[PDB]
Amino acid sequence: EITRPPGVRAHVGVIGGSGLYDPGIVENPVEVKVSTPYGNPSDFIVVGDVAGVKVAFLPRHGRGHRIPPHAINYRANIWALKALGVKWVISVSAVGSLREDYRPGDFVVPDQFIDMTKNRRHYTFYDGPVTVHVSMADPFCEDLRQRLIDSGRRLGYTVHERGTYVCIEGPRFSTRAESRVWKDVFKADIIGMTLVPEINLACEAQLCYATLAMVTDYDVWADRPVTAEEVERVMISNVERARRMLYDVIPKLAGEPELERCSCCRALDTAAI
Amino acid sequence: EITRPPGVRAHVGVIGGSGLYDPGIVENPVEVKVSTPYGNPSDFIVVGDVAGVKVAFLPRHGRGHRIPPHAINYRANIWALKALGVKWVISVSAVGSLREDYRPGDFVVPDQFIDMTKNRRHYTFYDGPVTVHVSMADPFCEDLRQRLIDSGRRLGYTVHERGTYVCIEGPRFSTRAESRVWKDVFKADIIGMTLVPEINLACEAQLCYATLAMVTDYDVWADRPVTAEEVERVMISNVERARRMLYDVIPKLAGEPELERCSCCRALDTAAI
Amino acid sequence: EITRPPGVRAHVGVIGGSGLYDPGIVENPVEVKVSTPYGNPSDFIVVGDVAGVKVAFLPRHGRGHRIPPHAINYRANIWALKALGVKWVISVSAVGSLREDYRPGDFVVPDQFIDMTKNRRHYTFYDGPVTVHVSMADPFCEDLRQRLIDSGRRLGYTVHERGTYVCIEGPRFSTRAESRVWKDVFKADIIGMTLVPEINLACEAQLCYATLAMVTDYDVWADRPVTAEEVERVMISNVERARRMLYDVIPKLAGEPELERCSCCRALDTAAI
Ligand SMILES: CSC[C@H]1O[C@@H](n2cnc3c(N)ncnc32)[C@H](O)[C@@H]1O
Ligand SMILES: CSC[C@H]1O[C@@H](n2cnc3c(N)ncnc32)[C@H](O)[C@@H]1O
Ligand SMILES: CSC[C@H]1O[C@@H](n2cnc3c(N)ncnc32)[C@H](O)[C@@H]1O
Repeated sequence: EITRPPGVRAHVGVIGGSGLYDPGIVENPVEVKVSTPYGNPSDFIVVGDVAGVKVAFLPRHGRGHRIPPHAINYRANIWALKALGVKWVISVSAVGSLREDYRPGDFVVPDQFIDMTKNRRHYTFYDGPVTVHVSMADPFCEDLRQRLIDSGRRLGYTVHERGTYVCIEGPRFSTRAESRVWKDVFKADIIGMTLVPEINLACEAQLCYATLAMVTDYDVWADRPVTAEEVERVMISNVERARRMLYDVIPKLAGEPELERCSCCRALDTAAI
Repeated sequence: EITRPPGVRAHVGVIGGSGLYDPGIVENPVEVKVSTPYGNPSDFIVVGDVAGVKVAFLPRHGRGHRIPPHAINYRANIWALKALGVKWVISVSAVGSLREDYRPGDFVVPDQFIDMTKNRRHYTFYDGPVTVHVSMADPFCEDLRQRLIDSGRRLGYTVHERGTYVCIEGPRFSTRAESRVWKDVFKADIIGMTLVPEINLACEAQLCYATLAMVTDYDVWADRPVTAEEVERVMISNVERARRMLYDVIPKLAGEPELERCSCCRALDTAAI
Repeated sequence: EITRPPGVRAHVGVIGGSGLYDPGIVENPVEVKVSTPYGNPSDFIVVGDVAGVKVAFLPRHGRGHRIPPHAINYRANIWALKALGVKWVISVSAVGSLREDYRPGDFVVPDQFIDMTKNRRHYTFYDGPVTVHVSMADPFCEDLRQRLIDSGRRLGYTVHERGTYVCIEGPRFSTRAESRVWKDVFKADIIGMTLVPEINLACEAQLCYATLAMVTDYDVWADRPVTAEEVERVMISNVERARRMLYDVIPKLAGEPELERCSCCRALDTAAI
């Protein structure tokens, strides 16, 4: 509703995860405060231009990685992006791998998820009196997924074209027994802590949201179990590749998502009672 | 404790789910306010007669479906019914099916459940100093289950005589990856959002509680994934069949549940320390 | 920070579970109040001597079993023990068995866990601005596990040397359908309600924590499902065996945990960003 400075708008949102605290990519950056009914977003939103397209960047953990996954104000974050007018949201995330062939340094563009969080407090914007139950059979925006895959291929990076993300609560990493369940029983491919309820809220807000995930580790399955320092080090080492992909894809997002390839773009039509 | 009007009592409770906001079935209806230590129940409770048996009706979502599953005051709802003196509780619910032969329009009388909720805040009435751990191996009241099955058969409707209900958090529906876990890994039969913690609280209150579920959809497994509008439309289309079953069964509930076929009727005897 | 009386310190902590409300074991007991940023621990901590080693005893449920698993102030409990200077923490717990050969009366020293809680509110001490993600691949302290096993063997008791503990929310026990998932799908060995987030917090506080579990029941798999009264009766019947093990092991804990056999002893080195 109210922004400071007033009148700011953007077309593409980028939510940065681990290792991605500054835009890097935007020209003419302005830091913006956006009012939300839920209090503060993770940080200021930075708005600027990438080759003529207006981009809003939000670090989900805040500058300096001040906010762990369970403490993020997901409602405020998504409300703020919607309020600026964005239609496309690219999430950049660090994930662990549960399979040998999804190697550290590879990108993954997931197509499914399993929610094993428990402590996120709000999993929706809609608490009544209008009851909303969005369909999320195909939870990610296909239009954006396909563009991410294409960019990665063009630039010569390895991009796995599907994957099931298991979202765990944290902040601790999984035990060996848990990780065996995720891998062998649920047949998940990658694991992270931040996707839910971010994706749920993006869908309810009728945004075209997709995740560009970077594999940073093999969970508990290597000679060395994952540590936080390893994840951070691998993301910071590879952030330049993520930046190059963003520069490639963002100018192609000048238009609007195709309705037929955006499962959530009209989510509320059939979902509200 | 206090009711307005004062002195109202009932013997059978009916909790209405999706599509069932008005009693329809009761004669001489009075709307009743029942004090609870937990604040407001979902709506007024309507008390009236069905062939000489006093019935209390509560729409779990409120009139007009104002309250989504995660926001329902389950403690207030069950406390209010207990306070009016009910011994039997029939829950009417919309569920999805995870198997081909449980078809939209069929009734199911489940015998088991798996709780995959996360955000319901209170899963018990007992927070100390008396610690209560009720056994729920067989969570539904067999006496009532059998009467529901019998009524359905007599009226010529399809009633599946068992089923495992997986209760998910919502309000979003399942992803395809989640639904595969519910179906193929957990081997659940039907899926819904409202059973837990309603059933837990009913058991702790020593009520004979059973669910009459109506299949409204096949989850994510049909050419079209479930939508909220579909569920509502199917329930409203079939509400008359649910009403006929209630009219048949309620007069047979004039007495008391048989202790040997009511797992929760003396739950507190062995459960409290 | 502040204790009353002032200046009290201890080297070994014992957290008592079901049936273990009084130390029994300590000489020269003093009841101590320990300030925490999270309010009251479950009860006074009792500090005393066992053969020259200072021991702090805390009943997790409080004296008289006043606090159910979901209502325990886990943060306060672990903070209070850390504040007194303890390096070793022995947890004594009642568990159910999901396998025929883990029989009521047997001890188990688990090596893994699966967290299926949902309502514990805080799963960490670290909510920002320093983000902490501890590795818990091997969640228990091996040094202490091995000493517990050794003591049990020396005293002639049956001690199972490994096991996966599934932690459920409660306070109700599992349905038959849930218990089949824990046993047949997750391949867990034992089940309880109190391990999480106690273990998570112990690890973050860099303590050497292990569980000595006593099997009290076979969950839903016997002619009689578990009841709370059965669990309490079996623990109180066997508490003397648990006491004998504590007297044997505590004097051997005069020193410090071996770093190479204490996965959490330097947890924060790699975990904090
Ligand atoms: C900076 S370390 C913490 C971050 O690592 C991400 N992540 C990376 N690898 C894993 C893993 N194996 N399991 C869970 N989350 C992980 C999570 O989303 C979290 O925000
Ligand atoms: C009116 S649409 C929402 C309701 O649908 C019910 N329900 C119907 N089908 C499903 C399904 N496939 N998954 C989950 N809940 C469902 C839930 O209990 C919820 O209150
Ligand atoms: C005194 S009865 C309740 C206690 O029993 C323990 N427990 C014993 N058997 C089981 C079981 N089968 N399932 C869950 N918890 C159990 C739990 O940790 C809880 O604190």
